[PDB]
Amino acid sequence: QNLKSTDRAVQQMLDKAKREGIQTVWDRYEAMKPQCGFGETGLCCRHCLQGPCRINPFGDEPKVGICGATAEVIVARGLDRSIAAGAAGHSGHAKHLAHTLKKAVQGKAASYMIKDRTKLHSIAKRLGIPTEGQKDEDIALEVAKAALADFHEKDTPVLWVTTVLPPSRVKVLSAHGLIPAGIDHEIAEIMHRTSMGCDADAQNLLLGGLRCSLADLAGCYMGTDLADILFGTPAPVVTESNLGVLKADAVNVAVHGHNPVLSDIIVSVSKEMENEARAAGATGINVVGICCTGNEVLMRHGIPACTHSVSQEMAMITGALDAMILDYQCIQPSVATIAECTGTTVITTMEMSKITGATHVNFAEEAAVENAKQILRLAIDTFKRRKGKPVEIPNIKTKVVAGFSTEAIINALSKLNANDPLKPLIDNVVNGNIRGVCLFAGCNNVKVPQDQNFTTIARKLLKQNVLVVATGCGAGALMRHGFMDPANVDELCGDGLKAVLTAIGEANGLGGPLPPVLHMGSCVDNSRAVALVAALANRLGVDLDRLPVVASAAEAMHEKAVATGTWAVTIGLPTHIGVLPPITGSLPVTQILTSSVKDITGGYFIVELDPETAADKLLAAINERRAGLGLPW
Amino acid sequence: QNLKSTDRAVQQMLDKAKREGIQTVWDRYEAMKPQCGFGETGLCCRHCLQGPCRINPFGDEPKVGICGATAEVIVARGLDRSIAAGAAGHSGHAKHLAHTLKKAVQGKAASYMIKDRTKLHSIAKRLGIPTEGQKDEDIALEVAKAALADFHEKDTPVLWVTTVLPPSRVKVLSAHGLIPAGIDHEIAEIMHRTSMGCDADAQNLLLGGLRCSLADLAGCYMGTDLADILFGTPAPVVTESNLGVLKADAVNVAVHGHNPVLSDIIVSVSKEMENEARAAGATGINVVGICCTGNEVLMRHGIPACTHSVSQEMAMITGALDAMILDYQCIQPSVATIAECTGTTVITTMEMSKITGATHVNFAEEAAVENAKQILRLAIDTFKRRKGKPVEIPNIKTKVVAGFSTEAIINALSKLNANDPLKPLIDNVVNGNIRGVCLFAGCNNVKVPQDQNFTTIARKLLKQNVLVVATGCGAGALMRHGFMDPANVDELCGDGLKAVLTAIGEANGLGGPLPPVLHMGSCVDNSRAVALVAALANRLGVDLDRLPVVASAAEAMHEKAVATGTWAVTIGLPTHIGVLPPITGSLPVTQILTSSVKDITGGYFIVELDPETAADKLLAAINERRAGLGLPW
Ligand code: SF4
Ligand code: SF4
Ligand code: FES
Ligand code: FES
Ligand SMILES: [Fe+2]
Ligand SMILES: [Fe+2]
Repeated sequence: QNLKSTDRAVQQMLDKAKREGIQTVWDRYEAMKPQCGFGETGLCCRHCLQGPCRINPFGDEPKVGICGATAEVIVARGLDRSIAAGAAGHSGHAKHLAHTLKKAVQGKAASYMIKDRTKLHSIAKRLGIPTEGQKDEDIALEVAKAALADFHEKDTPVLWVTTVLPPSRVKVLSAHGLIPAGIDHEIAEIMHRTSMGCDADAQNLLLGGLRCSLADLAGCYMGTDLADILFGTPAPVVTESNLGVLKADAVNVAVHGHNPVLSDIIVSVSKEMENEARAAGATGINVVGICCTGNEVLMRHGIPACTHSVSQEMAMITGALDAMILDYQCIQPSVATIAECTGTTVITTMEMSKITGATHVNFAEEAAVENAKQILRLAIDTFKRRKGKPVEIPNIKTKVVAGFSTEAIINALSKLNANDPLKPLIDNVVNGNIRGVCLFAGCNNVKVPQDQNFTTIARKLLKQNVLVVATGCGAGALMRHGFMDPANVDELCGDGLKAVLTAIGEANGLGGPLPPVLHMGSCVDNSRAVALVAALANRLGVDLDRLPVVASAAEAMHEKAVATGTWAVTIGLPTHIGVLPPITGSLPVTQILTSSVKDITGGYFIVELDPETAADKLLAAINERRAGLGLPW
Repeated sequence: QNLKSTDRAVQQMLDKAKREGIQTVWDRYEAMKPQCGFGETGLCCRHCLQGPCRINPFGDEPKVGICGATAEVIVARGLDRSIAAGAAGHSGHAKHLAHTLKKAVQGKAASYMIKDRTKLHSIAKRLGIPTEGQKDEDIALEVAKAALADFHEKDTPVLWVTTVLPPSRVKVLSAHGLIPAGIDHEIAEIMHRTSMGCDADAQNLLLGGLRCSLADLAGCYMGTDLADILFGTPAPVVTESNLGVLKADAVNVAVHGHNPVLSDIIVSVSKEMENEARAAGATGINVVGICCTGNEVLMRHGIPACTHSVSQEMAMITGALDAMILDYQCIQPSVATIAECTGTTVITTMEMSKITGATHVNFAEEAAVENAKQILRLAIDTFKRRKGKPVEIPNIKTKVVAGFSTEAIINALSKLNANDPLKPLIDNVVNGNIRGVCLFAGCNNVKVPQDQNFTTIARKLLKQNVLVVATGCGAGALMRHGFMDPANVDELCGDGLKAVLTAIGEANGLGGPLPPVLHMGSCVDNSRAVALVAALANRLGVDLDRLPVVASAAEAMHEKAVATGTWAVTIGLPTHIGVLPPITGSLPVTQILTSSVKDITGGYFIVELDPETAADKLLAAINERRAGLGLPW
């Protein structure tokens, strides 16, 4: 099973699924092999009904599409559509939160309120919205209308791009025509230009993709901004992760998906229903996280993380998961059929994301508490049914310190230098105690033994004194293998990095270091890492493509991950991807994305499936950036 | 060659291309066979990097996607994305025209003006915009801002849906949640819901597709509305079609693509440059049309149509095509490589639609006349080079009567009944002289011998007294085979239909009938057919799904055609498609689209590749509608 996942609790559930004859994601993978090489390489097109068109990577015909589309065009068009799909997901989440905030401050949704008024005012100031003498509710209404305006064309560009990146970066992007005009505008323009008989020049197509990737960035940054207003900005928290956070004696309820608009309410209401759950013979309601909605309540409330991404079915295989409460994105639709075998009540809550065989509870912000109780009573009913059934919860969990929003990181640093908080970080970059910064991001992927790339690469970088930050299911991978436990600093970290982590931790009254890896939140919270990196750029007076900062989507899967890797390149970062995107069928596209884009944005992709080699390549990238700054390396 | 195209001028150019070794669309098709059956059936998914996933139509594994997506989900998600792509194209065209109108009335683009102020005021009234005491420029500014607002969410739904369909139809659609909230909003929501781990219920997915198809309808109707304001509403015109409209002695310039914003200006400026073209030894500039931008200048100015869709390369093979002026959509990118062999200057003009190897002239509405001269001087230079080269223009053309906008049709009818113009049409439906109405729409497709389905089905329907209207490359197919020539009424038409066509024609002072088929314009001008059909619904007090009206996308290709077929179903029409869409891999999806959707919208798809069988099925559909109205059939 270790060839499937390096997570020992997942291995145990894989053995249980095997002997119970429950098909898993890995079984469905094996049944798909060998996979189609045309699609793997990107040399397939179904953009009109003359297709499917495919092109032989090598050999004889077919060499070209029926309409005359070249391999270069076909590959670029497919990639563009994946970027637009990802942008649509992140920005649909953000749009949902914009409407929730508008409703909250119009008196239409009383379960929701402004919890972070400091963040509200700072966002308003960044956007140019006056706050002087204005009521919070009116400021928030203006912030929500600005969020919504950024979806369409108007007399300004997308402000959740142009107000979050340094002016020098905006200038470079504007010169190349890369600043988005409107989030949904760009998504639709991608779909138009990539339809049959439209754009057919690889460079032109790919510049459109870079622009649409900044619409994805805008959606991420908007989603984080609005979620912090509504639910509070994360601060350091301590909790646990992996399947052993489930409890046989409790009603186990997993929140799974992306949008905390629901999950945050579930957390509160589950507290109120403790007695209504004890009367059923439970000890309480034990809310646990899966995927990014789990990260959201982990960062804000310390809710323990059950599992992530590719291994989500394994939470059900324990037999102890009484409900799985779903919104949208990254939910394997298999959970609906597995639920029959495992006794789990699967519940969907969003109109545009249903699964045949699941129970649907329409959620409306106006009824949030009402809906939460309806959902949690179905969970309690399910716990009652498994009275006296054995369960198999692996007794495996890690300790997790998290909650490192950019504000939290700056506050932590400010204990060392109160009026120039970024300076102690920069000081230790210059003196070599911190070699550079690596963000791990994105998914797991069934093609890669689960977590293997994240942990192999992180170990090499930590030993070389790289400051490692993580989000999404990259944060999930590292947390489940001990990388968010300060007890593991001595083992994992180079002496320079250990010295900094200990200095900061002890100055925040800890008697111990910060954890080896800093958890910066959900996938939309990749925007927090952008906030930190742009704040360092502004303090140093240099653009992001001169900083010793890199990113790794080490086991990417979702179209969202492709969009996010692309905006990391577009804002100036060397960006590793550890699974093959469908680009190898065109050398000219590959050369643009891994080489000549450097001349446009300063970032570039590093496509590398071997994780030891990837770690070497990321270190070289960091160290080239150090050299360009005149720093030893 | 008759197995490739039924167009004899295309057959002649196919022989020339063969002996010159110029590869064509049909050669590239043959080189693609056998095509992938997974993609043909819709049983392939590449929506994340765990894929490609495919499902065997029959047999053993694979049976399901890696994430657990069923055949039903995979097929519905692929279809939804095609609908969103089509909507993006039609509505991107409309958006372009909204910005052009705004610029024109702000004094930013003096080559453009309000040419149809009656249409402007009628549109304003339909939208609820006051006109009483307001300047035209201010009315138009309000109309353009309303067009742009319909792309995003706001306090009203998409008005280019809710103000163009009868209230009873809107009510049915609203009850099912099918009215779009915003055009780009719906496109983006499609892309989100169809991404990995989101919507996974075939009915839910397909209802989203129906809603997005009405966003495509809104884009079409907006594009027609704005283009009529700017360039004039079509009235009856007489011209010619097919390759023989090219002239060896002239500078032949083809306008190709979709948006008339450019082409309309080319037509005017080419008139001004006649002398500058005679000085080069031409007789003049001979502007000809390809695809829908050709239809646009055909409908408004009588510009002759050179060719359409699948046969576009053949215009270049004559050797006499000095320039091909491109905007976007439905342009085979092969034209750029063929141009080297044929001496043709291929010019692109829109930033989001370039072709490697073409010459790019950035077009800006503010410089329109300037750009037009630059482009037309490159054309003249190319004519000079082919001095003394032989050309092979097939001496094959048809006569074409066209320009039947809905206003033109109503005015024609009003000669028989001035104050109740729709009544003579309804009278002849009731008495059987007109059996019903069929709209032919959409493309040609290399899978189908060119034009064969359109002409086979049209002949059967005309002999049965069906009133046939056509747009796009369906209009192109029929015009090139004589169906727009009144001289062919006796041969083609049933006695009842001939009697009506003659009665109307003679009352419009013609001494002859209307043509056998009424050309209603470009693809966006399918909206004109909706205007006519909704006007008949309102006069009769019944919804569209009780009228004896059907549609046929007899040789569909483009994602736009899929979107348009879907909104034809959604507004209540039996809708034939004559090529296989990628749905046969899921029986449940097929049954929804061809059967149970009747219970939702009253329309339905008729998937039928044999054209004689298709004509029978369309007649049965018409005659079932007649019976439901109590009419003989
Ligand atoms: S757009 Fe061109 S390459 Fe793609 S399926 Fe259609 S003919 Fe083939
Ligand atoms: S979304 Fe599911 S079916 Fe599609 S490629 Fe990814 S794993 Fe396969
Ligand atoms: S030929 Fe396999 S992805 Fe299309
Ligand atoms: S397996 Fe051929 S279209 Fe994907
Ligand atoms: Fe996520
Ligand atoms: Fe068209």
